Amino acid sequence: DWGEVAENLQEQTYNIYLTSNGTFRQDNEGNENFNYWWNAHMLDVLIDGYERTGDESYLPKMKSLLEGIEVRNGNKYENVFINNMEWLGIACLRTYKLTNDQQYKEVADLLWEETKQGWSDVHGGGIAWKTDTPNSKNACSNGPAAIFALYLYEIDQDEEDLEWAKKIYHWLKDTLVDPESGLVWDNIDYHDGEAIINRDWIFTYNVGTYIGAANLLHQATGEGMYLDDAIKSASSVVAPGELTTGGVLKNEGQGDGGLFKGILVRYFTQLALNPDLPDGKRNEFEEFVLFNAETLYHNGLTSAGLAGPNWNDEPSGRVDLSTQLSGVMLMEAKALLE
Ligand SMILES: OC[C@H]1O[C@H](OC[C@H]2O[C@H](OC[C@H]3O[C@H](O)[C@@H](O)[C@@H](O)[C@@H]3O)[C@@H](O)[C@@H](O)[C@@H]2O)[C@@H](O)[C@@H](O)[C@@H]1O
Ligand SMILES: [Ca+2]
Ligand SMILES: [Ca+2]
Ligand SMILES: [Ca+2]
Repeated sequence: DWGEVAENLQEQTYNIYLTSNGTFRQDNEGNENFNYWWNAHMLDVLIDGYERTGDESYLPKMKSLLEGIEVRNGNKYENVFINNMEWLGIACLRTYKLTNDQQYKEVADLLWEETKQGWSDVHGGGIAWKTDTPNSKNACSNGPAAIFALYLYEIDQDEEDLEWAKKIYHWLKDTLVDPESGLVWDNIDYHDGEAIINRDWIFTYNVGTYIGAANLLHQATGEGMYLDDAIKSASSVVAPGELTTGGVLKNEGQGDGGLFKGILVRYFTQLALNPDLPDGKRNEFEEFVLFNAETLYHNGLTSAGLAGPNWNDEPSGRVDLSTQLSGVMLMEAKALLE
């Protein structure tokens, strides 16, 4: 029972990482630092549990987390990293779609206004990484911005938001997507006076949000090109290459990188749920999530239920919250697909 596994991990995560004010600590050792974007993804994990169970017990924990983020972020929701605001805004819109709780919509509305301010024509378009890095346009600040815009379009049907989604996605595809594989390069910035793309950094979460944005744009327009884009990127995830070792999504370390795998699995799974996906691709994608979930469960989880950065080995020491969230996201995705 994969839902039973996910619920066990939800409980272990909440029990080990909950700190004051309804937020979640950086690790299970000596660090109580508040990580804004990690806590945003804990909200996503709590939403995963709510959708699977229908258990209203998740709702007060979600609300306490939303309000605790405001306090620990300095009595505000704005953050210097634009991608951080995008992650929280996405989770807030997800919550509003399921609960109609206007408090989440108001936060999302604020964060969308800030996200749109990061856009510029530097490097041809794209949302900046930070409010003060006008020249650094990163996949992690554009993939999520498109997803953000698409959720808002589903909710408010403002034509300007669909235009934003299309413009963000098409800049991302034209700039940071490898035309041969569909995988996503990390960023473009000025180095020694000229624009350079970091092609060495190919992370699971960047192709993850590209897949997620393409899937949502296909749903919002019906244009097959978006589905073709998503299938190509997801097929490269499955086939041997940069992001897998022995068919398992690879170790990307702890800290921020601990969260990368879970984000890819979330949006990969959403593509596997698209009704227009061909049967053979759906089977291949479902089998890939199962293989990863089985690997983590049997090889990578501690007996208490903590996941490490390598899904194929148990962590012997500190477990960052980000790393743990990727494990819970994997199990929730597996339970969703059964
Ligand atoms: O070794 C450096 C980092 O490499 C890997 O992270 C890749 C990303 O690094 C940057 O983003 C990191 C964090 O920056 C802010 O705090 C905020 O935006 C956070 O949300 C963000 O995660 C940036 O260059 C991104 O474009 C890269 O993709 C991981 O291994 C990290 O853990 C590691 O510290
Ligand atoms: Ca429970
Ligand atoms: Ca209920
Ligand atoms: Ca305030």
